[PDB]
Amino acid sequence: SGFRKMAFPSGKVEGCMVQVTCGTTTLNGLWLDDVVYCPRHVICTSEDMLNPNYEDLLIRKSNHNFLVQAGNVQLRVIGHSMQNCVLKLKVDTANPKTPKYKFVRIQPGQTFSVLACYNGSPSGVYQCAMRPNFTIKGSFLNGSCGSVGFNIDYDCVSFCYMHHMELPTGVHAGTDLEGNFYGPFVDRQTAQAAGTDTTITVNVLAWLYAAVINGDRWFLNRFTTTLNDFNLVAMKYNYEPLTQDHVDILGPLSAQTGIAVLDMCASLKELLQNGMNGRTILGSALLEDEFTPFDVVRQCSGVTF
Amino acid sequence: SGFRKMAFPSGKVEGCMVQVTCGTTTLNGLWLDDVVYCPRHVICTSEDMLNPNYEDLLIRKSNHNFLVQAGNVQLRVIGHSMQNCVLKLKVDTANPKTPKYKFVRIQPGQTFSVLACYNGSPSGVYQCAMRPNFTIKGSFLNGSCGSVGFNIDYDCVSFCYMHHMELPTGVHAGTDLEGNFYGPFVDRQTAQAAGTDTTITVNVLAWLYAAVINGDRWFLNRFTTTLNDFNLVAMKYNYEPLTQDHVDILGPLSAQTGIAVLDMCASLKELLQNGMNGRTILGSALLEDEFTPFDVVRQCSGVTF
Repeated sequence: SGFRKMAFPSGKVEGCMVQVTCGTTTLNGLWLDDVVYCPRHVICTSEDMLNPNYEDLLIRKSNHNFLVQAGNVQLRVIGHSMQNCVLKLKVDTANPKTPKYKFVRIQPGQTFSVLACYNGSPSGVYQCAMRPNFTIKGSFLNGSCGSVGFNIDYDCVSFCYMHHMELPTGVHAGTDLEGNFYGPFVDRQTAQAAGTDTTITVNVLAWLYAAVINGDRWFLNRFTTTLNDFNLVAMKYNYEPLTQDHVDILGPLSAQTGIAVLDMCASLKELLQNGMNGRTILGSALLEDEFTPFDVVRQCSGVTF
Repeated sequence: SGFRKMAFPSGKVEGCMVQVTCGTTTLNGLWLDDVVYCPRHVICTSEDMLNPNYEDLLIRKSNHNFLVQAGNVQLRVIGHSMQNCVLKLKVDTANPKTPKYKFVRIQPGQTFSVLACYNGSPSGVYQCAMRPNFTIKGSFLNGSCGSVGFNIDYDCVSFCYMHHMELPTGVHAGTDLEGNFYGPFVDRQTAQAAGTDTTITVNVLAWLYAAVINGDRWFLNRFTTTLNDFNLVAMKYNYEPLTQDHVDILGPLSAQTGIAVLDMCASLKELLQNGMNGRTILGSALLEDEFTPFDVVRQCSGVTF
């Protein structure tokens, strides 16, 4: 037993990370088949980033302006195109390590693993949630752009995030692998507002189930609540409202623990209104919202890949 | 920027994970060159675990009683031997994916990445610290034995941990790769006392440095204290004593932030005596002690592998 914030094994993605250099800018790209995906602002100088006209900038580049490095072998760029905010550099070698993969656009509250890379070599791996305001709270230094987030389903890598930028507030923003930003953000170095962030209620509930399964029961009360009363308390504390879809997602955990979803909700209501009063839950003194109901079941069932 | 509990990329270790079956027991093993390393209690039934005679149990086993599977490939066992609490299975083929590697015995307070595996297949990766009492707080379901812990230096994998058991308190215990347990534990299902756990003071200080680097500064006071005065308070709060060695290890963080170690100590003292008063540091309501100073420096410079 035990419950940890855990990332997917990163080996399948490690084999896809290359280094993409355009002029003075070097970041990471994702090499799948004969195409390398990277943030389009690799074509930008630091001055360009203040107000880039990407189409004008890209026209100034030819294929030989892109230095793509996989390990020590240089790949030969034979085509380049822009899809929303990602560049697609067609190369002449298909990545022999290309895993089975999908591009997916995830929802607020869903989680994924980030393989943080620098100069095309993997540096570390950690699990993130897409915040309800479509930022992520990651760890990204200069050169980390192009690092990807992903989930794994046995042997298929679902890529869902490519890192593009750090907002002036230090939170992180990026795109799906079709280059569409998550949230209202643009790849321009300008002040950008992330909306109010909220707590992912369904994730907190799943983690409370994770806690019960691992023996932390103190927060359990025999009270109950209606979905409506809970959401009225939830919204006072900047918790996302809980829906029936969310109740349905939590079904399996309710069934394993014998704790109806709305009973858990009453225990969460109490925690928000009365605080945790110095005790902890799964070693945390705050309510955790970075575990989806699927993550809890997976970790508590031992799913492998 | 940002600061995350970050694990090493696991790809190099993934290629070494195999499934070892003996009789009715299946766990994981580590395939390096032509040797598979696994917990010796692979030869035990559940009832053997209550009081195993490992020498007598192993005498009844032959090479063909050990089924070793690497993916879909069946390895032929051509020799078996027990070293402390690990079985070494000689196989007829060298693992072509063997990284450069070392076997290392880490110190209490050092961190490592765990690649949790089931049936020889990697499940997740997370960062752990060797507690001062030589337990780890992991996530290990039935079948995870033989999962390994490791650090990576560029291209060299330092294997430091192999998982063997969960103590009745829920914490986890294991061995180095020569089969020597960390701590006073044995591979038998009995009540086993772990020492009093304590907080890894040098790691707390490192994490405070990480917080200052990330702009979390509210906890800085302008006080200083002495090493003995700090250690007086540390002992009262079940913190490990701070040594000059630890002060030395914190030097580079002290130099980058302009905050003398004994000044950070005074801040920590005040956090201990006054609590956090419900405030947070780096998104945590507790003092985090699972980042070494090397972890902190590494994450704030972007070392790669």
